[PDB]
Amino acid sequence: GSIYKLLWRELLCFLGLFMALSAAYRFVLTEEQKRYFEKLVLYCDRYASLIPVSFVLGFYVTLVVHRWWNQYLSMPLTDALMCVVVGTVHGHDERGRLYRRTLMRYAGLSGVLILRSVSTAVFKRFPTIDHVVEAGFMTREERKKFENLNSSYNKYWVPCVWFCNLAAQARREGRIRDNGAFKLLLEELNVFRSKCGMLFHYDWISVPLVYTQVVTIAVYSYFLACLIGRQFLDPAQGYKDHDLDLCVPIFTLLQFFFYAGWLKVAEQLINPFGEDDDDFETNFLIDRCFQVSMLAVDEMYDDLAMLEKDLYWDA
Amino acid sequence: GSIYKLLWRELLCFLGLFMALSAAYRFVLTEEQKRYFEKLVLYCDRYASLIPVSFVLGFYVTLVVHRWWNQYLSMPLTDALMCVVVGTVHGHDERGRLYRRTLMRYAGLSGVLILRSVSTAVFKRFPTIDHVVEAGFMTREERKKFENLNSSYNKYWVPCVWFCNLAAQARREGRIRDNGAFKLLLEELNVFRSKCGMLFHYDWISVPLVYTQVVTIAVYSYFLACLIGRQFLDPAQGYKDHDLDLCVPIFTLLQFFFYAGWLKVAEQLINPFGEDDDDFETNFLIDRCFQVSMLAVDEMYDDLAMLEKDLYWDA
Amino acid sequence: GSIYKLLWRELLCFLGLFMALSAAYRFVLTEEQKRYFEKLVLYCDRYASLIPVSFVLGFYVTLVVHRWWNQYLSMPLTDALMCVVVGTVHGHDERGRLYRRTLMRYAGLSGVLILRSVSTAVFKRFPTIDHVVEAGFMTREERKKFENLNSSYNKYWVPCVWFCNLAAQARREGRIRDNGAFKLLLEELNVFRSKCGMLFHYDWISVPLVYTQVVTIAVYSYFLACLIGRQFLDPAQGYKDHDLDLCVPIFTLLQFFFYAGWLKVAEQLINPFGEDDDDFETNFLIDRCFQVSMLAVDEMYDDLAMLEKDLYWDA
Amino acid sequence: GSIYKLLWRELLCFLGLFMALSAAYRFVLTEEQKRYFEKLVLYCDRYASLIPVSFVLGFYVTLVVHRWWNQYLSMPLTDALMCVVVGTVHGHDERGRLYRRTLMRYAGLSGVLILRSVSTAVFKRFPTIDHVVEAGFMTREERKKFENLNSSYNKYWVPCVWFCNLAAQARREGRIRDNGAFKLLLEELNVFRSKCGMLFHYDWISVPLVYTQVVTIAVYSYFLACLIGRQFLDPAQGYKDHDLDLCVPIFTLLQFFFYAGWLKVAEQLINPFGEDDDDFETNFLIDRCFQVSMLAVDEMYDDLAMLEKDLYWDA
Amino acid sequence: GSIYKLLWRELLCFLGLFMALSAAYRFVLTEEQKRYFEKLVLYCDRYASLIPVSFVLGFYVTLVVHRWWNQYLSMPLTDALMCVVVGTVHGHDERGRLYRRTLMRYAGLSGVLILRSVSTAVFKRFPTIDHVVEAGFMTREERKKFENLNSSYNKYWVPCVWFCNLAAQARREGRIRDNGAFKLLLEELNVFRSKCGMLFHYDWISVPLVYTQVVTIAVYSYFLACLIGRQFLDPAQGYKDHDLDLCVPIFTLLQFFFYAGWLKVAEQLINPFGEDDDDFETNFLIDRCFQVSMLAVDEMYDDLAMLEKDLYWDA
Ligand SMILES: [Cl-]
Repeated sequence: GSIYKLLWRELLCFLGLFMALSAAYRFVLTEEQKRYFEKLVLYCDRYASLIPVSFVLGFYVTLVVHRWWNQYLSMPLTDALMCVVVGTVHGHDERGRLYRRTLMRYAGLSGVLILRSVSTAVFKRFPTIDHVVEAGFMTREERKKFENLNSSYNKYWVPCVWFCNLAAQARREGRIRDNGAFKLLLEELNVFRSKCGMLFHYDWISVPLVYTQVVTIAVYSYFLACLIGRQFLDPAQGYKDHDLDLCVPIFTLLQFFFYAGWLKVAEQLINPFGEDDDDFETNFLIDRCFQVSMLAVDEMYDDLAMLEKDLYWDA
Repeated sequence: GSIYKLLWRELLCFLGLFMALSAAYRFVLTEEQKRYFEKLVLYCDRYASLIPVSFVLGFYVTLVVHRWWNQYLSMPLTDALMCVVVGTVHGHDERGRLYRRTLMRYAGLSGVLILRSVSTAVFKRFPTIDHVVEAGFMTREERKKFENLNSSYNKYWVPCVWFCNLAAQARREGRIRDNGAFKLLLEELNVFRSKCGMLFHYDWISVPLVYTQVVTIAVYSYFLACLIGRQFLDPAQGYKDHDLDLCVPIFTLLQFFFYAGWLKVAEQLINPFGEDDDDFETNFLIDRCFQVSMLAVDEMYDDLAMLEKDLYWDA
Repeated sequence: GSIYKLLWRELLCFLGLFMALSAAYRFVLTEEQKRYFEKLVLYCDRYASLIPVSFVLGFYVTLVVHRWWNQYLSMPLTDALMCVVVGTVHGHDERGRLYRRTLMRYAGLSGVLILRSVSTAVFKRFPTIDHVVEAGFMTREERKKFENLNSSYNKYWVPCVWFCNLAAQARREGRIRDNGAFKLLLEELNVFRSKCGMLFHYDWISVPLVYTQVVTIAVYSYFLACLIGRQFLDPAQGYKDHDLDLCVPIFTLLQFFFYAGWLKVAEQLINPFGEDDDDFETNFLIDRCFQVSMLAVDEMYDDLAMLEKDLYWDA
Repeated sequence: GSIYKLLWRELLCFLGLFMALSAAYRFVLTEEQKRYFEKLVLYCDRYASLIPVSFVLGFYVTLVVHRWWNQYLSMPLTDALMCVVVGTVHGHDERGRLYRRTLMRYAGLSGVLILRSVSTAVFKRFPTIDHVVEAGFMTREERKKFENLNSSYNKYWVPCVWFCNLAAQARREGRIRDNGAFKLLLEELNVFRSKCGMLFHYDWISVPLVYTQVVTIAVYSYFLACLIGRQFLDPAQGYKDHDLDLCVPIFTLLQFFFYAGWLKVAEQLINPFGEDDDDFETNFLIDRCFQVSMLAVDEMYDDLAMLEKDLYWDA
Repeated sequence: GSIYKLLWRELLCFLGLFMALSAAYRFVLTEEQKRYFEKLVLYCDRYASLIPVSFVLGFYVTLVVHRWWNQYLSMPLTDALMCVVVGTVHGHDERGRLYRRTLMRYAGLSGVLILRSVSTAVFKRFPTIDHVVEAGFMTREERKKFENLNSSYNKYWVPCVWFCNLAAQARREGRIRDNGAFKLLLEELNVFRSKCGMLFHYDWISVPLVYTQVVTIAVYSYFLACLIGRQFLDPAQGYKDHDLDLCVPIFTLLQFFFYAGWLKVAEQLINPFGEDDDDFETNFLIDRCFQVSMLAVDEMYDDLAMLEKDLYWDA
């Protein structure tokens, strides 16, 4: 996830363009056109203004990393919902634990149906709905009701409607004994369902393409002025601030490390759900929230220790 | 949606103003006034300070793109409301499903009445209330009660009041069986109704016109210093840092690409509801939220699969 | 609301100070003190650093426009409250509609009592409480209970207490039939009452006076260096980068347009409730929210169309 | 509260250090060490870079004024709680109004116990708990239960626990008739109690001391380069851009006005609860919220005018 | 916690690299390679641009200190939960106070299980679950149910599920007499449980490693240009702006104090839960919230003073 694995495709390209026009400057650039080349090394360095290109990167990247962080906070986690389903949806019997496992499956299913439409790392795991059936998130007969819906949009909201038709059926049977308990379930669904709704909206509406193009112009307009205006010309010709020939442009690479590396921060955070190294481990999070929910609402329902005293009960 | 479709109206204008004063400088600008012109190429370049004009664009555009993003988050979506109406408003009969379809129509109607007053792409689809009647959002007799209201303001809030008079009538008939269920409906209306209220307020109160005018001065004060202070004068006259004649101002266009392109980000995001390419697809969102609501509260009400076991029921 | 109506009081002042010390420089400034004046045109231009003065304006104005926008979002609007009073407070009779009109009057009254203490445009409309009685927001006998309160603070919170004593009286008589309905009323009052509380606090605590004074020093320290360090001296004396005499300082006015215009953004947004052109139209908003509330809770209570089918009922 | 009362302790110090090394430069600095002094006026001015010191102040002060504003928004105000206690806690009798006055005293007491631990202006008013007893916020026998708690931490949360033991006792006696009314009281306590909890946390965790020290280095590293690199040396020695002797460094004080004044914004906002002029008037707010609460829940409980018609009842 | 304890490891290193190449420049650098060294002191100072390195630090550190502050606000505090458990969970008997102490132990336990996985200062206090048993947060038999859960993830959420199975058992026995009281408990758990969930997510997702590497390049690319381009060469050779020899680079250390000290702000705030001096005192907060919760829900339950009159009861 470091800078050396992203920049080396552009680093060997920058050495391949710099020293090719520097070594051939000594021999292939003849004296009738070497004089034509000395007029540019004080020209391209004149308009090479490195404050506004460092300015436009600063306000663009902090727009991205604020948007990249807000994409992470709206990750669909069922952890705030598994504490309500184990609290409210009751019953030790076969039907009672079948409600709690199904209700958390619908929340786990509707986090898969949105993450397979925004993450390439999840879509390579669930390419079709047959792979969501065989994983265990959707049953065989819920795939018939899913695919017989006349809708040409994304159908990630469908299990969040099956949640409400199931939580209202548990209320009618008395497995949600209270009435604020039933309101608490639908309150904590719409917080979860809005978290799936934000990830659809950060994917639908991106950072604007022209503002991505303006910063990409400015960095790649700088590296054309830097490519020519910081060339090592002949020392014996007696120019202003030019009587040396390092024959290796050692410092200007450190301004390619830093300017293009600043832009490469914004490149891999413009769509952080991909197969990068600093991506959100979404396939880790799908297997996590599906495992710990079926642990919490099924094998931890009303399984408590004895109410025994504390160590500090009278100390 | 790229930068080449917005800037070319100003790009051919900038070549038409630069080289017209550069080609006629050699011939039409005679020697008695060529000497008058050489006094300006070191003068307009002296006060051409490109750090503060790049400064004022940075803080202005990030005000816009934060306001442009906050305009998008307050888009009226009925998705958080269709999970409550299918959960609470009950009844399989003719009257029961007529409540759920009407209640989501009033939310869909009151998202149209505000988006046709803030979006030009929606107002070209619904120019009059007769086009909202014929689309299906308002019935023929709800248009009589709409137009017989003595109000000279925007009447987008009217279906959100019809929502409350209908949801309180469903409660009195027992189709909202609970009491926290009825409170949950009016709670999730005022979240939706405030989302319509924000879009009226981002439209009513804009980015201030003087702050739009300050940045427009600074960019167009720079391109008058750049138009004269970066002219290619004669090489044989022996000036400071001027003994070349490219005859094509190749780099200064790359500072017109980037400065005016930075401002053009703020131009098309100052009113993102128009007919641009990176606009919010509001006509897509109106047809989406009206279709998937009448799917969710009518054809998906209490239509569940059998409660069948998971694949991981004992694994 | 443009920049030409705010800056012209300082624009004629800047021409009156620039060319007065430029035209009298040629004639009134004699040669024994013309030599004393040439020592300053390369001195005041030396310390004329235009990056930090453009820096301090950038972080100060974006503090203001974020505070100016947050002042607007806390505007007291009764629109979120008129949907609850028409939903919960019932009764078609004389007493029942007298509850709904009074309850929305108290919310409309307590938005006037705070906006007449923060807006000069409202205080010129309601100079005394007799003008709030004659407008119709406070009755004749509620002015006796208002003025017989031993309190030396602002009494904007008084109608929000009359709201709670009335909404608890409607609950005791059964005109609020439910119990979550009564909780929903007091929940949506404290959201409204905190909106009146924020406007009292943005008015009580301002942008700090020293931080307003630091930016006002820096702009007016720049325009003393610009007033002298950018003077047009004699061309025939042979100075560095000075052999011209435009006799009209055309570009330096474009740095007065932009620096002082940037500060004038922060001047008219430091108290946006005044009588400016880009002010919040508070007198428009007071007449709006008082009209559409008495329309919504009185003439639209339980006045619905027939529940008739949609156009898409089986399509 | 202006800049002239904070900077004059450093302004007379800056004149006392500048002209002491300028007047003694002409006479006490002899010619063998005057030549040693001319090597520094072009050296200290060389590294005197005023863009990064203006940079580090910009991002540091806007961290402070955002934290200073967030300290103000978490001020403990009982105004959102006095509308619930007058609404829910009932009874016209002696015991009924003794509940409402005590419940708002506990909220008023627990705003004093935290503000006397974060404000020096309140701690000079309440130095001991005996001064909180004699002011009237804590009774004589609640001081016995307060001081007999084995706790070595701050005990500001103690009246917020007495609030819950009293509001649950009013519910058991039927003076809170409803059940959502009792939930609304404890909901609006934890909003108030978190407001007292934030002020303890802005006081406990400050702006980091190293980041306060970095900006203090940079400003006071600038004023050592400015103290020497902008000295007025002899005009007759013929240096670069130095042939004048104003004998009064008039412009460099305007860069001490602005750089040190920018830092002095962050000095008096790093702890805004002190005895400054732009402090939050906390002793005004303690006497305000204690007076208007005992007015609202005691002398305004169920004291309404007659329900009389509006001026616009049929117009 | 100051800057002198962090920078001295790099401060003695910077003197050890500067004057080693300055003292040996006079003697060890012979005249055939002293001429080779004079070509670099005007070269490394040429590309030493200190505005963009001060730029990239500004936007990076304010990302950190906003993330460092948001890490602090999501600290798990049981103070908002101890007011609900003393209010709702009733009973003076042995079983009744055993519910309140256990319910606040589970909140105190689930703040330890997450802080021992994000703080090194807590993990050195609780290295194993046997040290959480012996401290008193987990009983001997709750450690059997904890370690017999088939889960390979972090099990910090386990006591928040034991909270819901206990709060639903107290409701079934009538120790939570109401129904909104039971909803208020699970509402204020999910606020607390999300606070533990954020600290797991600020630890799981950090500031991106490439953006940490870009700023570390730019500072350490500056201090190679500063190490050579600001060397004190011989005065008698007659170079541009170089005829002095301080023999102690006094000002350039003040740009190492400030640039590296700015980065050291971001170094110790990138993981503020460690054993630093400005860390969050988490071991103070664990002992605080465990002590004051067992004080508030056990020894302060229904222990009130007599309802006695105020000092201002008729004044
Ligand atoms: Cl509720």
